[PDB]
Amino acid sequence: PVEFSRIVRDVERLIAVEKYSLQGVVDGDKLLVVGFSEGSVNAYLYDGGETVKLNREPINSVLDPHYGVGRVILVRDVSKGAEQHALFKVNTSRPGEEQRLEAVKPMRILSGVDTGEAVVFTGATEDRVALYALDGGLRELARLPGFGFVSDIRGDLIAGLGFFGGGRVSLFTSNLSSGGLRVFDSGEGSFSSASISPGMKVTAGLETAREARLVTVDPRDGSVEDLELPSKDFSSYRPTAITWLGYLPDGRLAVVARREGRSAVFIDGERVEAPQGNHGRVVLWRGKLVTSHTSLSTPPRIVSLPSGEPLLEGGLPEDLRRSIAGSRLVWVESFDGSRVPTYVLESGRAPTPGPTVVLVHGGPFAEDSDSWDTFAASLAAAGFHVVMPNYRGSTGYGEEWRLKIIGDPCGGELEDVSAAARWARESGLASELYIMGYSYGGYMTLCALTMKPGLFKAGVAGASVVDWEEMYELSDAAFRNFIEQLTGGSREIMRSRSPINHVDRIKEPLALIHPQNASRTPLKPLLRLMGELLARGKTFEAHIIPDAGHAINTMEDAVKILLPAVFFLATQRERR
Amino acid sequence: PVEFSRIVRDVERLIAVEKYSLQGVVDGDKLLVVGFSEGSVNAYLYDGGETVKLNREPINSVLDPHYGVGRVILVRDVSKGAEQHALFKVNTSRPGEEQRLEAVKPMRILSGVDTGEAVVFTGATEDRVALYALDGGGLRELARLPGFGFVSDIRGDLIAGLGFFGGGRVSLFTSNLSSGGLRVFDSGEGSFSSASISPGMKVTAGLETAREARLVTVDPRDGSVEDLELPSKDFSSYRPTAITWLGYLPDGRLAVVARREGRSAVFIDGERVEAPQGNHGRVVLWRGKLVTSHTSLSTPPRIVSLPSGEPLLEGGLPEDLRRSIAGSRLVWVESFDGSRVPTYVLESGRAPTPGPTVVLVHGGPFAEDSDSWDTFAASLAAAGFHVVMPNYRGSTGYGEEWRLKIIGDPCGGELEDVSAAARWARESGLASELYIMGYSYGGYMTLCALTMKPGLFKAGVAGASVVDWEEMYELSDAAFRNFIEQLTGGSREIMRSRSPINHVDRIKEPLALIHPQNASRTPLKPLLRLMGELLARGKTFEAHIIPDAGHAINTMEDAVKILLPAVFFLATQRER
Ligand SMILES: [Cl-]
Repeated sequence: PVEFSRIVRDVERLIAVEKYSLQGVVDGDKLLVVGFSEGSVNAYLYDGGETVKLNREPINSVLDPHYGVGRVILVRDVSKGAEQHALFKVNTSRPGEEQRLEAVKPMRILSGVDTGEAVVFTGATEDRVALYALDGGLRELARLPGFGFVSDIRGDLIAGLGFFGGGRVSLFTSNLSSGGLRVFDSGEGSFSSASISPGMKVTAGLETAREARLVTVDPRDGSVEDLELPSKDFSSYRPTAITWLGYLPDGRLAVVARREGRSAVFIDGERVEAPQGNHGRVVLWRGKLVTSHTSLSTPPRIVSLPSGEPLLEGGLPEDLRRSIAGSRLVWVESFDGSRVPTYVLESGRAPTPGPTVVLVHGGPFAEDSDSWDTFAASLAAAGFHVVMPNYRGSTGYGEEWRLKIIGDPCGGELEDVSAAARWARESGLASELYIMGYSYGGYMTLCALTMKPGLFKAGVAGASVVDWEEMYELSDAAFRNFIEQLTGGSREIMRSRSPINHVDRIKEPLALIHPQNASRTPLKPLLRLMGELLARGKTFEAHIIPDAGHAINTMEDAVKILLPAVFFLATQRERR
Repeated sequence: PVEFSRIVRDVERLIAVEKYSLQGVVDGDKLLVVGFSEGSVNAYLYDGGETVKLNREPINSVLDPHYGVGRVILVRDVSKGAEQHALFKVNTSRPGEEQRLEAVKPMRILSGVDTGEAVVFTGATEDRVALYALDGGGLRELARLPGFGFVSDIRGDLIAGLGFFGGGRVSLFTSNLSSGGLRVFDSGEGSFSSASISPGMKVTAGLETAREARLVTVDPRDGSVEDLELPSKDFSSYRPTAITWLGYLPDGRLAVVARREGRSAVFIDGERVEAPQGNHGRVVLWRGKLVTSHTSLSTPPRIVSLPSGEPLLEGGLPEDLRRSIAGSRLVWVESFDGSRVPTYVLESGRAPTPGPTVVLVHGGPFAEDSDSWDTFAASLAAAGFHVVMPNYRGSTGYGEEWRLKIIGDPCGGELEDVSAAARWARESGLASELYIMGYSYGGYMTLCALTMKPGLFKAGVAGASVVDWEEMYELSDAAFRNFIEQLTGGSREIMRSRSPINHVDRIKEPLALIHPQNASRTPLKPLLRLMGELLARGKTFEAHIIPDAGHAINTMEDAVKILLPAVFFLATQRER
């Protein structure tokens, strides 16, 4: 008999843990860290093993400080839950006292750095996106041709990143005193990060269709060339993504790069030991390195390097923490000999072999990595091993692997998902196999239960795609484009790869979780799918909920969209 | 912000409390009680202080013992909840040791009584219902019955019982233990409800009518009936409408438990004995004193000593939860036509006065809200809601006239009654906000109220609701179709105009639908169409469609499926 209250209690703890993020170093060597709990945000000083809350009421975020500045600039929603924001200054010697910056009209704050003498940010208004600087008074440094974000300032030079068309992130620069704008593209791909050398070049991370590298950009003559670093651990790591980079007050370049779902920290190209997982920015604090850290078993936290010992971390009970027994990355051989990179979270509450869920990510253009995942942790806590396959279409493994999905939905990617199920059983992890996913994952659950009955014992399909053909006609102009690219632009492909048209072949119980009022995950198709299931003798359950929303941060969100899935699987587990 | 885990925890305690029932006196003057917890049944000797568990693995029930027998006959499902039972003997001197009564083929055991020497019972096989006897000489069919039948008492060779032998009433039957046969008597006034055999070997039965109930003696030889005069007149003055149970105690005095207006009363030889307010079960003489079982809207079933009302056996609820369910009373609500609607109220110790109140409408419609333990009402009170339970016209328990007013007027008079109770809630100063919630005919009432009377309730929960009468006929079985034509007068104008699917436009409040996926008498197709109408007409709702909803809530799983969605939804509306 399922332990309903124990599951709810555990899920709540998992939702409620403080998660931390690192923002910089202010005042007299204090960490500026942001703390989240159920997506309520607050800003804190950390030094000498104590914290002090900077804000009063919750905020949205904080603008990046230069090292040492004696104030923090809070960013907060003007009306309740809206896209509009106000800016509020807090002196780090007077924590809790907020002065609104009346010179900023309410607007959508996109990014910002505070030099201590000027606050430079990007915002979007009814009509436009701009680069502002505030001190003098307010000032428009440049109108931007699209959403854009400030990466760093040094002296007068300002460096940033922008979605200015072409399908790729451009680098831009401005000047603090003379304003103006200058945009740099890379044919190869996208700029992902930027910081300004002491020699007044812009060091940037360039992601490509294969591997990432560091370029140097001379802002005055437009010239680019590759940056060679004294130590070569960085080029030898062969990264596919560059999360963040920045020059430290001593002059050294800190870089955090990624490969295969995890990241690594470099200083002037030299690797520095960090706990396994994913990292955020790196700062120099009291002479040592500090960074944030997350993983499939660790909510986001602030650790020191290279000991990896935490400074600030959320609390979980030890049984519950033991229930998440370890995660490895494994490469699963699929139908065509391609290897599917797949994260596995083993559960401390299941035997080996034991109950396993293939938890299929959404998108499809997204990535299962070694980062904290509420769903995965909740399943582990409920006695399920969790298998997370990066099916073709996923991001994080190069452009080639992402593009194989184009024109073959419910084709190659499904074989990948399937290959992971099979690997689960054959390695002797899995005794029983279940499938569960939201968005494109829901679609995969529906495809698997129709195109491959007998593989999974039951499935959970949330926010699933049901019929591609129908979904176009009841869709907006932008999403419609998306659907035609993904389907090659053919009715035979949209019809044959929609699982509503294959409902007859189902032989396993299905759980449907769906929003009642999302325009891009529409209800009318689901109604029809339920009609087909009823009319054809198939057994299922359904939960239709308003304001499903985007992600899960609060316990309410979990009760609506996560607990039905976990309860259904726990119940099926006793039907063996 | 809703306290989800506190609700789940409270509800689980409420589902899990041992609920007691009294069966008889066995052994050396020990009580035989059966205990229910999470739909698990066990049998116990109580003899002052500690209980002793007679069975091993759970059971389904026990057959009724004569005073003093030194054994107990357990009845248990032989298969996985098929209605296939075997009988098991336990000597009272040696609890936990079972001997299976192998002479009896597995069959549906409907009832039994054990004299110490013979075990006499009825059961239902593939083809028939019979009356069996089992002694040292083997098993014998005494009589095959014309319908479902139940043994009530034995004395010497004379067996009395009760049976659904047609004519839309319950008949009295007798047999002989030695020579079998069958005799069947019935009344043009109504139904027999209970039987016991007098010292002189006449059958005393309780006869329920279109109005008031009375005690009769039947001479099983002439078929001659007459009224039983008792020596105290309390019983006739009490003017009962139902007789739950009656029995002759070892001293020859007649105990009778009788009901009027949602509550019952104990009588010994006509004389009323003081008892805790609510409803009571059988009555016995234990160690020279009176003992009976007791339940109310604020007390789970328990064993109590009379006349003090001190509890002998009773389940522990924690103190906070205990206080949340703060007392019930009965009130008479004036309705649209001057008729008074008898209405139970359970106030919450977690609500102010005035405060959030749910009008919790009973199913049926031929059923009754009495002062008896109700998991739904108790959960709502635990979650901070006052609960109003109105016996709308159509209800049973208040005479045949009040039950028949619903015939040909669904979503008519009865709805005004439900509505009247809402209004009384506010006007008396109980309610600050009003909600409606019901299952079966109660779901229909929620749907009717939200369409025919928007602005009255702030939100509603409609579970297992009737949606469209017209459609429900065409997809219903022969017996249920009859029911629908009676209830609707046999007119298409009435079936169409009183189905709330046809009035979906007038809804202005949030609706929660809970519904089974695979119940043939609460079919899904209509609900799917109702959702279509709500989507297509801008209306906001949630829905939960669950397989195997089943009939009642006994296990925590049942509550998770069908109760928690309601409570959670109502708690959320209470903040918005
Ligand atoms: Cl804190």
